[PDB]
Amino acid sequence: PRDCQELFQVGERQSGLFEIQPQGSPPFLVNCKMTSDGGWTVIQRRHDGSVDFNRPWEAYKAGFGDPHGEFWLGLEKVHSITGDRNSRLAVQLRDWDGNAELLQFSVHLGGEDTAYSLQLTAPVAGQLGATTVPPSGLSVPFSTWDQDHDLRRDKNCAKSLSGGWWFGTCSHSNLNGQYFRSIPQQRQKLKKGIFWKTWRGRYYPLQATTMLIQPM
Ligand SMILES: CCCCCCCCCCCCCCCC(=O)O
Repeated sequence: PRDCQELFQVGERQSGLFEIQPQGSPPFLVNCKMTSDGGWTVIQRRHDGSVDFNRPWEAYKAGFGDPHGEFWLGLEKVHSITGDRNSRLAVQLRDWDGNAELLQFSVHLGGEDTAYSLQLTAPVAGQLGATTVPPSGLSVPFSTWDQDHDLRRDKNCAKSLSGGWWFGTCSHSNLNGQYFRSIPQQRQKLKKGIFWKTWRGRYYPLQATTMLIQPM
């Protein structure tokens, strides 16, 4: 099977770890979530701060963490699953009162020659808060502290925050920031946290996150 949806299509019902082999890729073990709307590959999961997410480009490219716990699957693995296909990206957020927020967006994902850019249509960029986007859409590269794409020579978004992310601004979201259980001395620490601005605010540290992908 090339991905979790293929595993779903052959009849696999259980969520857990399964071997897949995308076109052109070696085989590798992924976390599949089997739902009534098909098979989803889990590409990121955070829930307790046990895994360090402040890593460089090569780690975000290859993947890191605990497949039975918190992890980042790895951009090269994710792009091997998506290829050039239109894909559903599910973003799941949990706050410290147990509320969950479930978002889904249609995306394309470029390969490493695009710095693994998230390619959004203008309506999808609008869903994310962008107001003036041309029909050609928006491309946002991935950035880490050692490979940051902020054009301002004065600035480095990943270094000023924490982790690796599609920093379209430095103020929209970062689900790969530093895990916090409480309010740090200043918004100076929470600035480097796990946030999604339009749900709980720029400096609310989220309790748990999951990101999932389903090509087509
Ligand atoms: C598309 C799925 C979401 C996950 C990745 C989102 C990364 C950011 C890309 C969206 C750019 C929107 C810019 C809004 C700017 C802002 O409010 O600061």
